[PDB]
Amino acid sequence: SVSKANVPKIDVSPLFGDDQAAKMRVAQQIDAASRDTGFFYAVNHGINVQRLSQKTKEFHMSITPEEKWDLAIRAYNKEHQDQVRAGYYLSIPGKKAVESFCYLNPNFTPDHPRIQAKTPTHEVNVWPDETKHPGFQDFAEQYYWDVFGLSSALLKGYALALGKEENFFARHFKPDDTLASVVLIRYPYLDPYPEAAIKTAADGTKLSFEWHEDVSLITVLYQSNVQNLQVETAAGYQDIEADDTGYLINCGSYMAHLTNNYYKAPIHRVKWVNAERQSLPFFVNLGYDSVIDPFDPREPNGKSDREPLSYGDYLQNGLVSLINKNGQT
Ligand SMILES: C=C(S)[C@H](NC(=O)CCC[C@H](N)C(=O)O)C(=O)O[C@@H](C(=O)O)[C@H](C)CO
Ligand SMILES: [Fe+2]
Repeated sequence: SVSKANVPKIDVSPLFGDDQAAKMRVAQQIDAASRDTGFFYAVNHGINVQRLSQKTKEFHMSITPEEKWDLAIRAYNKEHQDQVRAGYYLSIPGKKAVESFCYLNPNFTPDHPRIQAKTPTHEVNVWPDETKHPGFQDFAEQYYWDVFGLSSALLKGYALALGKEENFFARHFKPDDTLASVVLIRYPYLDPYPEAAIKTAADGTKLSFEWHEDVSLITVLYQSNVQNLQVETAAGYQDIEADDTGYLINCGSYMAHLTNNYYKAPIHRVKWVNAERQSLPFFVNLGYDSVIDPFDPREPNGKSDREPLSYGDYLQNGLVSLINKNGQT
């Protein structure tokens, strides 16, 4: 038997309030989760998640081939040399099932200082035609700030969990410079389902996406109700159960690094399932020059010998490595 992962449901609503003790009781749950399998579900979170899977379907269903080339990232369209991160990631019928749309900080405009300096990892979002996709851009931009809001709360929790003041992470997570991204991913139902789009793990499990750690501080994910994720433990992979009312939370490799691996970046993978579904991650990245001084919660003096890492450099290296390891998405 494949076993099932312990993924506690955590009411995060106090992290939005001023009851300091209640916040500590949340911090404690985040602590325990982070030291166990690495994942928890954030519940009672305040986001209208019914209004987000709805909009995402429509978009992926009604967007045409013409429009997808017009929006395509550099990997699909050589005319779009500036689109490395933001835009459309096409499927390849017969070969690749998955398709997606990535967007960045909406404050990234032509006269944003980092765009004018052409700093790596910063791009101006591309959007579909407003008449073919009415209200889509307004929706997506508002969603970014809703999820931004939630993540800030979560960070206050991770800060207190590690014995820090509640702004230790959050002070670096700002609307004006955050490198955070949203990805709207469609996993289609297909019949017949293409063999090239299915990978076989060392243990025989059929996968849509291979094992990895996330390139992030934390990952804040909504998914529709189809079980697919697995987390690696010493006893092997365990199933993460679906919950399409909550957010699935985990640490990325920036956290592992900062905490001297006290809070690991859990290794996980995506099982193949032939079912129509949505996966909407928000990757919680800091600013290009944000630096957190590493530390070691296991040591009485808290000291770590690890070098401080600037976030933009970590992010560039990480995104290139993911593609070289798990493929162009
Ligand atoms: C390694 C991960 S978490 C994948 N992420 C990327 O490929 C990075 C996207 C970065 C974005 N283009 C940007 O520029 O920020 C990803 O989102 O896939 C999710 C999924 O397959 O549902 C995931 C694998 C579930 O674990
Ligand atoms: Fe991941």
